[PDB]
Amino acid sequence: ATNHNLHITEKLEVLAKAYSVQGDKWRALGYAKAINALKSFHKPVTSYQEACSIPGIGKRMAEKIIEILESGHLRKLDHISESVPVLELFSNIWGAGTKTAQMWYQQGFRSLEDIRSQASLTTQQAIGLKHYSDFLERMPREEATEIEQTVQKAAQAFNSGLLCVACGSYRRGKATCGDVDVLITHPDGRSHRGIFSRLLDSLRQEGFLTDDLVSQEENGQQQKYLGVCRLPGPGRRHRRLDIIVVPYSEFACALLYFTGSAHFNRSMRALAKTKGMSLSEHALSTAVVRNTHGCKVGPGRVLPTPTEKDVFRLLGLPYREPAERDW
DNA sequence: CGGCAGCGCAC
DNA sequence: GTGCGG
DNA sequence: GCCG
Ligand SMILES: C[As](C)(=O)[O-]
Ligand SMILES: [Cl-]
Ligand code: NA
Ligand code: NA
Ligand code: NA
Repeated sequence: ATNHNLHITEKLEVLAKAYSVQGDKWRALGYAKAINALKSFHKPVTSYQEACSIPGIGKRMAEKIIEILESGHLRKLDHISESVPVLELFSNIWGAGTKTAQMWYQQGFRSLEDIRSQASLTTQQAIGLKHYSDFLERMPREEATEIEQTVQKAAQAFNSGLLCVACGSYRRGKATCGDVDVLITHPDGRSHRGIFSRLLDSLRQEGFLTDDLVSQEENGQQQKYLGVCRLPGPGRRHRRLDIIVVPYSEFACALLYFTGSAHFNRSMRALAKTKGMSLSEHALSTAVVRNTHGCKVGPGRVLPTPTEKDVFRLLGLPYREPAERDW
């Protein structure tokens, strides 16, 4: 759906990113929601009244929208800190957010070279830095597919009945992907256990995993690995690879969560809430039990969901294909 | 105004 | 406990 | 930033 408000959304995106790299996460979020509404409007917004009719756009946002529409410029951009470009440069490093970016800037650092030379780095950030270029580029989905295949092959060597699926933008059908999330489980509900570790050993021993960002993360019965891989062959770049092993009873919700997008997941939690339910990568549950003070005193009951559609059904929603989950 | 999810990790 | 990314 |  062509954007009939590009000259607007463009300027709005610049201001958004600026708030984002400076810590104003919520304000940046608000902008993002309005920016999406605009991109997909059935016509170029021509009035402040029209703008306000679109959910996600309030008085403040309409003000700016109409200013750009009529004047062609956004005065606020003219007051955006000189630091923004550098804060964005530094935050492009995996492991460094706004606080770290700000710290570096205040220490006089300006280039990725200053960072490499005089900045204190965490293990993750150091890895993020030497793979700056590689990590900044989105890979063709074909490469994501080879990466998924590499993991699945090494995994089925331990148990042929294991189920492996690449999620993220890749599962949403995007031509290119920023990383790869391989979700693994087993239909028998139990044989996924004792797979995670030896799967990582195997992949390391075959030279596929080049660096670890988080070797192991335990979230309930989910085991997650955040790392870096590089397919065999010359000319291959290093890529962000995540591996998640979950028990079959949480497969659908894990699938839903890791497929995203982040905006989709957020809209689904909001909906679940209105129905008195909660949604996580673990399950769809009835809302938690809380005392008079309004505080969790007892967990909700998990509502079984064998497949993704079971999740939509219980939320009273029509199923949406992965391809239609950008928002 | 408070909520916009909750999480586990490195540090 | 904070920063960060999923 | 927006929403209720
Ligand atoms: C427009 As209102 C009720 O969010 O202040
Ligand atoms: Cl499913
Ligand atoms: Na970053
Ligand atoms: Na506020
Ligand atoms: Na977060």
